[PDB]
Amino acid sequence: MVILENSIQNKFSAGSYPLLWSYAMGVGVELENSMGGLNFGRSYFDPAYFRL
Amino acid sequence: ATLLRSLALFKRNKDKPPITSGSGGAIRGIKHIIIVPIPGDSSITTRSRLLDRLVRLIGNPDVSGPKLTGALIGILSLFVESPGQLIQRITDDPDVSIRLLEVVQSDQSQSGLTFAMEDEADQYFSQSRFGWFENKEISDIEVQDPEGFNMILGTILAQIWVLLAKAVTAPDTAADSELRRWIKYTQQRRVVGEFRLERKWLDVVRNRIAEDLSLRRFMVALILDIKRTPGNKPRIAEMICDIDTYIVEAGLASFILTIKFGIETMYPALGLHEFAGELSTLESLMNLYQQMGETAPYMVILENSIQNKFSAGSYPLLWSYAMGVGVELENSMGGLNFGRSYFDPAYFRLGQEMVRRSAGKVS
Amino acid sequence: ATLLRSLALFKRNKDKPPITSGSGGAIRGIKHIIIVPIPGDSSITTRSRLLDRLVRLIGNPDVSGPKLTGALIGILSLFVESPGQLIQRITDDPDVSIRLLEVVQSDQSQSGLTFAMEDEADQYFSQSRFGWFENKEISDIEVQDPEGFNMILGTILAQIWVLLAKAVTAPDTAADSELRRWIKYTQQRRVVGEFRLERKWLDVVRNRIAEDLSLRRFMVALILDIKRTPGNKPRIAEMICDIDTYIVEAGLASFILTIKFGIETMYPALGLHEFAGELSTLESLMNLYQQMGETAPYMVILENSIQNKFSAGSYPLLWSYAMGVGVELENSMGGLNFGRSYFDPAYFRLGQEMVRRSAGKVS
RNA sequence: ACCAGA
RNA sequence: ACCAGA
RNA sequence: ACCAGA
RNA sequence: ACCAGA
RNA sequence: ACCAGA
Repeated sequence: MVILENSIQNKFSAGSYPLLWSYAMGVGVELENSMGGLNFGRSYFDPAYFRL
Repeated sequence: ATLLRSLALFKRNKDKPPITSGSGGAIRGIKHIIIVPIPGDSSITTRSRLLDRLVRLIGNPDVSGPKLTGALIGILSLFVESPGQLIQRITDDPDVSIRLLEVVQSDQSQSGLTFAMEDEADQYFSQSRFGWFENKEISDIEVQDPEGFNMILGTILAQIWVLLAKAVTAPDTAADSELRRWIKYTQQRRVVGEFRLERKWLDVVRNRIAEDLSLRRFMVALILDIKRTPGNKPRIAEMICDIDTYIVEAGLASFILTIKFGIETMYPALGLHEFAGELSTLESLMNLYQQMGETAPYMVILENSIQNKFSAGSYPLLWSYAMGVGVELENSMGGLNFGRSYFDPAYFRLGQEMVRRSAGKVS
Repeated sequence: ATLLRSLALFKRNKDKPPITSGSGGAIRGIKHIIIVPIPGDSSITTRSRLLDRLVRLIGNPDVSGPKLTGALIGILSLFVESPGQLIQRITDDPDVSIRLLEVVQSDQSQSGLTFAMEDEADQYFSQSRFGWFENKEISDIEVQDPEGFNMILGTILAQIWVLLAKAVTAPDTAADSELRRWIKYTQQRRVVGEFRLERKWLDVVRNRIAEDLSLRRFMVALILDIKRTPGNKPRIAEMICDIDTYIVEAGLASFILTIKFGIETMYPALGLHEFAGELSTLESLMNLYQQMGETAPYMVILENSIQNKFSAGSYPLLWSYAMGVGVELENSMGGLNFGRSYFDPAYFRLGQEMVRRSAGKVS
């Protein structure tokens, strides 16, 4: 949907769930080495749940 | 227990949309001829010349109400084959009669365009107060390739459709928000980054979309026609339905955020009896929202009479609780202005208190 | 006996860490772009050249606040594969935004390094006031083998991490103590003994670690990341966690030595009633110390607000008793400066008296 | 805030 | 209301 | 929008 | 009516 | 009969 770049990939964006996404980046970068290279820079990050 | 279902039916009739088709036809207003210059002929070249002579028409302090709305309806539908059967397909506005005129290119006219009336077109299309691009080294944006015009028109439309998102809700403080969408369509390679129309061109259009109502009814009702297109949409039309995620529910966030923070979190401060009557007049507004159909996220863009019913004044206590839950959870809710004459901050402080008490307090 | 548990709960709430996550996001300060020159590419050769051009960058009176902190964060993370995903892994400082730039080697540039901006790097990296090694026969420390650079970088880091131990507590009188750790890592064959950076290079860094706070938050929070590494740590990282035993609790020794000498010896002069209230506000500081987690031995290195609570001014009598027990037992406690405006030497002399009375006096 | 700590 | 509190 | 994936 | 939303 | 209600 984002290769075809349709309008419905705005709906799967992490901005609609900005807290539970940051929690999953906190679980994510602590578990795998591979998640350390993922850039997650957004204007809704809220790092208090990333640290949680 | 006969009072309970007699109470719930009482709120499913006074909070019900009125049945229609009772007017025989004596409500229709006095009409108003508007002038929408549609692209002339099959060829790509004249519709790029039409876009060029009609963007700088808008950046002009001498254009009127109808001439500007017809200029915008003229460029918001250049992205289709035969725009004439799109305007009369979309416009069901009762206060505006489309009299749309074909524009063909010429080498006799001054502007380069005649009407299919050779010099009469020059009074239709024609320095520090003319709105134009920010890189004002640009003189003309007339091109001859189809994919060139497809990217220039997609650039001009993508910064007129983002105006609609908060032309009527936050008109003045929309300059910082709409730039963040211009940055979005630049790194997606949707638009070209060079052809950014300036602050003064967009403030003509944003003031126009705010001040008349038949332009918004055209902008809403073609978005609703973009959504119904089943297959792969054309790429400017996909972009309009992509901008649409910022235009939907824009002005209902005293109701959407009341659902998102007051209802869906389910703190123990919803079993208060003072909310128990206001969870039912918010339950009936969720029944009413989905039976209004696909025109329901645009009720304050279209500015109909039913957006007074979704106002937070009908649930002034449970709304304030949800602003208290809201501004304590997100950084983004700190910028929301909620200044109303029914605020009651004792439940706003009760809304913040349920979040702070339930910090590490898994249910 | 209802006053007793009402008293103990009174001291387990005013001496309690405040609950958090109440700020929506409107506390975050104005940011500050810092420049951390990360090593460029997989190859060992450019990160030895980066270390060479960035050690002598620090020994320079013309470097600023941010340029020096970004130089130190640039060299304190050269010991890992891909230092770029370490800086953005560690830094949760709200006052500093890392803008880290890759540095690749070149033969075109003057210094030998460009940015992945060929000559713009030469104004980034560039005699009696340039800080450098004590054996200043050295010109360059660029090497080409991996185990050579692993021992040179381990030598440079082992005398920057020992600066952190008392950069903020005893900054001036740290010159004799930090040499005793340099002697420790020389006979362990951890470092090379030749490459001792001089007094004037380290006094740039020790003054820097003292005067800004976001450098210490990077130095602390990577130490806390070294500890979490489960298996055999890499050998420079093992050395940093080896230096760490001198950095922990550094500035809490009016509290650690109060526990060690006042509490744990258990002389009969703890059943004084004047201490009975101050053994409970020291019991609650031991409950508070272990529920702050792994950031608790660094509370005065990080200089947070909770190290005012572990101060000896809240227990000014039982602390002085423990300085009296302390300086009478060890030779090493004779060098400790305890000069405070709450000393009360009548309990310091009572602290020494319990040691002298209990000389051969097995309990 | 200040000691000693292979 | 009043002290001391890296 | 960004990681890793015989 | 006002926030954030690849 | 009296309020508030983009």
